[PDB]
Amino acid sequence: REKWSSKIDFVLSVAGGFVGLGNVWRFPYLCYKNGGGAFLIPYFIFLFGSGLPVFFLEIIIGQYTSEGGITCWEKICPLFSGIGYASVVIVSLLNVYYIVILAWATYYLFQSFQKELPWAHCNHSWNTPHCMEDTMRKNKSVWITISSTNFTSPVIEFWERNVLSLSPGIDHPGSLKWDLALCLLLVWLVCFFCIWKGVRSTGKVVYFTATFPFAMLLVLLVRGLTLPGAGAGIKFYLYPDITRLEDPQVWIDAGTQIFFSYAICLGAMTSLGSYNKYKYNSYRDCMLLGCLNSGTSFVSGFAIFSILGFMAQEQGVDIADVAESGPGLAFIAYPKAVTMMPLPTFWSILFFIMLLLLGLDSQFVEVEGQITSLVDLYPSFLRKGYRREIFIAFVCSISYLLGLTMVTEGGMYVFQLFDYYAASGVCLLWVAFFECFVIAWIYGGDNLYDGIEDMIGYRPGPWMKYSWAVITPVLCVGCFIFSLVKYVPLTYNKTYVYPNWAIGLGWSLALSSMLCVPLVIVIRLCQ
Ligand SMILES: CC(C)CCC[C@@H](C)[C@H]1CC[C@H]2[C@@H]3CC=C4C[C@@H](OC(=O)CCC(=O)O)CC[C@]4(C)[C@H]3CC[C@]12C
Ligand SMILES: CC(C)CCC[C@@H](C)[C@H]1CC[C@H]2[C@@H]3CC=C4C[C@@H](OC(=O)CCC(=O)O)CC[C@]4(C)[C@H]3CC[C@]12C
Ligand SMILES: CC(C)CCC[C@@H](C)[C@H]1CC[C@H]2[C@@H]3CC=C4C[C@@H](OC(=O)CCC(=O)O)CC[C@]4(C)[C@H]3CC[C@]12C
Ligand SMILES: *[C@@H]1O[C@H](CO)[C@@H](O)[C@H](O)[C@H]1NC(C)=O
Ligand SMILES: *[C@@H]1O[C@H](CO)[C@@H](O)[C@H](O)[C@H]1NC(C)=O
Ligand SMILES: *[C@@H]1O[C@H](CO)[C@@H](O)[C@H](O)[C@H]1NC(C)=O
Ligand SMILES: N=C(N)NCCS(=O)(=O)O
Ligand SMILES: [Cl-]
Ligand code: NA
Ligand code: NA
Repeated sequence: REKWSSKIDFVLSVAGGFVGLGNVWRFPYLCYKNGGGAFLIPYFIFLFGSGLPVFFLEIIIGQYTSEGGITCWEKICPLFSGIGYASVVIVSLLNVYYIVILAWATYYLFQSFQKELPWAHCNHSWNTPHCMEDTMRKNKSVWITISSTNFTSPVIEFWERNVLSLSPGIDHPGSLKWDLALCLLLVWLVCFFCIWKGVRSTGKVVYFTATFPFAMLLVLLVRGLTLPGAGAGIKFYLYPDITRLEDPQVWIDAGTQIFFSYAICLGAMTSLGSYNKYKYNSYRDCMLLGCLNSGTSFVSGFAIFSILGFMAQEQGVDIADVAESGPGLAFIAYPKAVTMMPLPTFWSILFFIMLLLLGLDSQFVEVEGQITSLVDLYPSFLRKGYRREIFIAFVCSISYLLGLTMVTEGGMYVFQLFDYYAASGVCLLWVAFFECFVIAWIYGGDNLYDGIEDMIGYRPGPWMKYSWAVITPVLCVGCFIFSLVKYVPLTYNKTYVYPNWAIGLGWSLALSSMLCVPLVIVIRLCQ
């Protein structure tokens, strides 16, 4: 019922909504898991094919219908309202597992206040006799003679035991960790208190909050590019291997990284664009913001892969045999980088503060989008007041209780299963394909273009029309069929095999989001 007070608020909110952990943490290890470069080819293809057109489509639908995640599809096609519900389920699961990264970040922040960084060396109560210094790991006298593969690094050991304490498998949950639960509770309390008061933006602090992360990223890039072995990392990151293009995995994990980074199919963008003025030019902004996001991801990829190549040269092993083919890549690369900056504790605190800022503002945007998408369903009941406040309290408490399962001794396997099935992969393809299909073949590209021209002042080019019509559905169907034809089970890191019931649980997680689309159709057609 309210609009933006000024047009800078919309730009700042959208800039803080889709820039964060998906550009600095998830993109690097997805690039690292595959060859690199062979991941970039489908990335840019998917970018210019679907990433920008669907984002602009969501913004235009929000601006043209003046509604949220679910109700927007009611003014387009009532039969396909299940896309909103699927988006809400996806964003709920994402909210559940996405704050554990912030919990690890605040655990590192609290551990950073010591005079000496704990992960710099290994002289501790949780170190194997196999540990050796990263500087001393590559030595022709003591390491290359024997036990080359048995050795491990202090950073990896810290991440595996002190923070994670890995159990032998998912079948052995172990005991609960109380400090991580406390950190999770603290982050959830901060998130709840920032919505109690409805604090949004500032007067003379936004130009600090939105510019400090970029300055920190610039310092990180300058540090990384000046380290030995950065050229090998850049070559690994850029030059593609044509053989890997025949594996469905790279094609399916390159087209979903973009859908994750641009916050597509979550219901957040169709609500962010709702408060805009009717006669406002959003094309230029959608283009500039997409350019900013993709450039940030590409530059951060340079920054992380430089130090990755440096570490691989330092340990004297293969590029693919360092760090982790999983969610722990950032928490191994970045701390190793800040270990060598002057005054390491200060830069460590600054880096974890900016990481928390990037994660939190996104968390705020996604929680706000979920709450809006919910309250447009029931305005009278979820009227502003105490009811809406206890609603947020209940949602936060339930999400904390569910996320407790990832802080046990076997929570890492649950976390990897969630990352791979919950709010990524095939469900994103499902919802994106249905969105593009319903908007291009049921509603009409020309019919939309008339609305844009009425709202923007001129007729746009036919690029997005032909994108929505053919380019995105073809890719979405091809990737899905190609993955089904050649099936490969998920493996955590590289040497681990999941039990069959765990894979069944993951497929149930994905199908919980998928089946919203056909069940709503059969329910509506029943009566
Ligand atoms: C799957 C979980 C872990 C995450 C997502 C939960 C919510 C997005 C879902 C769960 C149950 C759903 C509710 C199940 C039943 C109904 C009744 C339904 O009412 C009717 O069928 C009557 C007509 C109408 O009220 O529109 C309205 C939607 C609603 C509130 C649903 C709204 C969306 C809810 C809360
Ligand atoms: C992924 C899970 C573990 C965390 C997030 C779950 C929530 C997004 C879901 C779980 C159950 C849902 C609730 C289930 C039932 C209802 C009743 C219904 O509200 C009413 O219509 C109230 C009765 C009326 O006055 O009509 C729809 C909203 C609500 C509160 C739902 C809101 C969304 C909730 C809290
Ligand atoms: C871990 C998983 C397997 C738990 C179970 C998940 C499903 C059983 C839930 C999750 C979301 C639910 C859906 C959320 C929203 C709706 C819309 C609701 O339709 C309406 O509110 C309007 C219908 C009409 O107006 O005709 C019908 C129930 C349905 C499909 C729900 C059916 C049950 C679903 C698929
Ligand atoms: C660190 O290593 C020394 C050996 O020089 C050992 O005596 C000491 O107990 C270690 N510190 C621990 C295990 O906390
Ligand atoms: C390699 O090991 C030998 C003996 O253990 C030691 O003298 C030498 O200093 C080590 N190399 C480096 C670079 O420290
Ligand atoms: C080291 O790893 C190898 C296999 O990679 C294993 O056979 C061996 O037992 C391990 N330990 C030692 C001391 O070699
Ligand atoms: N939208 C999702 N799924 N995650 C946030 C995107 S980012 O801010 O981490 O780039
Ligand atoms: Cl990205
Ligand atoms: Na952000
Ligand atoms: Na992003």
